[PDB]
Amino acid sequence: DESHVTVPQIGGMYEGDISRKRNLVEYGFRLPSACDNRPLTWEEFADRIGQTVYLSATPGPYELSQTGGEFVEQVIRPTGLVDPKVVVKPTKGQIDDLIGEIRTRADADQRVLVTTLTKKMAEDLTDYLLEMGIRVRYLHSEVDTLRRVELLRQLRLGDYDVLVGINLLREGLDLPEVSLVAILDADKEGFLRSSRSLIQTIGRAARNVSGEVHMYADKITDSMREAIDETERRRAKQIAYNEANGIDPQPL
DNA sequence: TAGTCACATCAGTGATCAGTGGTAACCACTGATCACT
Repeated sequence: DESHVTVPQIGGMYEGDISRKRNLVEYGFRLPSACDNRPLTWEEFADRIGQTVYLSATPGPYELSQTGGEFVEQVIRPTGLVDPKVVVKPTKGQIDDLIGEIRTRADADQRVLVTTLTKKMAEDLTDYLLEMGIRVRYLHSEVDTLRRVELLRQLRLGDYDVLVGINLLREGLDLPEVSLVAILDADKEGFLRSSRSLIQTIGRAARNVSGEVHMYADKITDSMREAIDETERRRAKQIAYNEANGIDPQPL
């Protein structure tokens, strides 16, 4: 499940653990048996697995290469969930528009998630945007469990309206009342900011009854536009399916 | 540098009971002085 971030997680975790295991065994901390005591490498994983089934919100490049591109699509939600609308704007000239949109939308008392690249201008935005009169919360690189479980509690208590985070946002931060999400200058190359994070934020906005993404780029890359195109076509398919399945949801 | 990434094991740390450390008659005596005839 969530293979798009599970298989890359397996690879990266194996790489990091084998690096630290070399740093241990070579520098006298553990035996090479501890190096053998490791998460499964992908070669031996393939050598050991049988009928392998993958499942994720997005088609992983490794899975697509392994399967040749032929997959099965079931991302359509009979429950009535659609992908978010997309607005693309330049990086500059956006703060006034954001303030106007949050003033117009705050009557619903929802939450808006924003992202940046590194810490300095991110925190500059945070203290400025708490200065001009909006309650804001931020995420850092060393977020512990309590400091955002309390964030979840106080957002279900409706104590603020906006969250900002760079990397501490893809792990279990589900919220039933997040409508608009802003992506700021993520077009630049990064080992931790390629297309999967943008599609993950798109899906996070999608899980709402009415999502929205505001995407700011100095330059346009093929990955983001292909992701937007596939998201839009999937949303069109979901809307077409839901137009026939007009029955209201009946949870059971 | 990303959320977890395997696996218990030492240190001297309060409060308090628990269970090692600290516990005048009798009138029996005999003598002195003495009340008595």
